[PDB]
Amino acid sequence: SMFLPPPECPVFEPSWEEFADPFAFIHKIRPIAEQTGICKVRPPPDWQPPFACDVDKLHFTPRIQRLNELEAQTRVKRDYTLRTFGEMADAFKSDYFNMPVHMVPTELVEKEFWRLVSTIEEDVTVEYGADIASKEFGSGFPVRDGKIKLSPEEEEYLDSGWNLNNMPVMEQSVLAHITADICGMKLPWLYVGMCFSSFCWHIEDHWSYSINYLHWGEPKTWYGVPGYAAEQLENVMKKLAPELFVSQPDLLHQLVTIMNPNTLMTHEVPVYRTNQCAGEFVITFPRAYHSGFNQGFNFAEAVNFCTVDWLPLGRQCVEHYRLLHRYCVFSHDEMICKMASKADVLDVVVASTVQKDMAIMIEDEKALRETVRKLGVIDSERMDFELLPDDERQCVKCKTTCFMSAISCSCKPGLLVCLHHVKELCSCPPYKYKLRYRYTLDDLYPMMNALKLRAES
Ligand SMILES: O=C(CSc1nc(-c2ccccc2)cc(=O)[nH]1)NO
Ligand SMILES: O=C(CSc1nc(-c2ccccc2)cc(=O)[nH]1)NO
Ligand SMILES: [Cl-]
Ligand SMILES: [Mn+2]
Ligand SMILES: [Zn+2]
Ligand SMILES: [Zn+2]
Repeated sequence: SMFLPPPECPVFEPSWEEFADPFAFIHKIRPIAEQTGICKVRPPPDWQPPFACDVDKLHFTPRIQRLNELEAQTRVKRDYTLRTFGEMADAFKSDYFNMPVHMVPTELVEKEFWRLVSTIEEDVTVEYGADIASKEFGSGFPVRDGKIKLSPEEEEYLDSGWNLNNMPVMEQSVLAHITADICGMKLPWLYVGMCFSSFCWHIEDHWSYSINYLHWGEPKTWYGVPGYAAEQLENVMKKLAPELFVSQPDLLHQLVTIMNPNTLMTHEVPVYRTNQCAGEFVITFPRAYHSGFNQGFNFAEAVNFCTVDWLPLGRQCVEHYRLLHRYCVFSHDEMICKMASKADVLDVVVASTVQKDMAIMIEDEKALRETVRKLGVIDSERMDFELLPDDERQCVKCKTTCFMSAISCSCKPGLLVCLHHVKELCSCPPYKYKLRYRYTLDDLYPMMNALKLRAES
């Protein structure tokens, strides 16, 4: 009546045989999980990564959070040790409820969360940790490094397919051979939670998957929306919180918010829930919106994840970013061309899928180049876009990261537009412009052919 819990998302309990290969497993469950946006995976009783840390030596700078529904927040930004954070967090929860922390029912914390965020009178603030691994606070999974002898148990999980440090560099990940600067998306993030600390509604950068593991502690409660309903959710957000939709200055500056899932469900957005317990994975699918909050003191690790299934969606995402004038994290076309340049060592299923995306890329590029030639741009020169800092190769109009080609004018030194925005660079006549291109079409067809040969093996 006050809060009606969404239906439970799918929960999978794979055998060791089914579990061992994450890419195969996710591909298998996709017909089901893509309809719910999120799903939970319980590893075989077998699989038990060791979790060891000195809570007095781990330390981090906490972020602070007000809990008001529809209030604007941002995803990116005092010091706690893991022990002193834990002490603060446990005391907060047990004081809030006047109960021992584990005797508080998960259903109650959930009901209470949605009450407190909806109430103007309440001004509850909480703290949390969120960062990539560092020397001050490393991964929860085993990683290789000298000077430290690992135990046989730790050694066992160094090369696990579900060790999140590994997933982005495995052979069926399309980011594996990517050498570009995208620290954000190949490195796991670490999240230290406390009761009610919350992650607002969002999808992943470039519509990637995310894989999320709860190492230890009280559960993390999730809400998820399938990819096919992303635009309906956004329309609801626009109607109820239009303040979130003003133009952001940077990539690091887009706005997100807390919103009751019942509100979404009332507006015909399908929503699913789950409580993720210690030792369980949650997987979010491409363009699947999700949000949630922590039941209490806990420690989670998450990583973006890009598969062959994701490739066409990645291209659509960048297109969508362009229409919104939103910054990219990386160049999709650069990733594709990098993989083509390494066709001889690519996984063959990867090669096959990349070949298909590349064919779409080349036909789109060919049409765009014909169009800008008809606008009177005649001069051209090869340009190694990958050498430019990312903030030095965005289209001045739509902020897309250029790689295949761009237009420049010596009138505006250093400025670029993508080929969709030739008319947005300056007032000079087009014959003063140069087409800057990474590859000729003659360079591109043999690259695509290499992929095709590799895929035929
Ligand atoms: O949680 C599960 C996983 S297998 C499975 N789940 C579902 C499902 C579970 C929750 C929400 C929607 C679908 C549909 C189906 O055909 N199969 N079953 O109870
Ligand atoms: O969305 C996720 C991470 S869940 C999570 N995220 C956060 C978080 C993420 C970004 C910025 C701040 C917090 C905190 C937390 O306790 N949990 N994976 O797809
Ligand atoms: Cl509040
Ligand atoms: Mn996420
Ligand atoms: Zn543009
Ligand atoms: Zn000019």
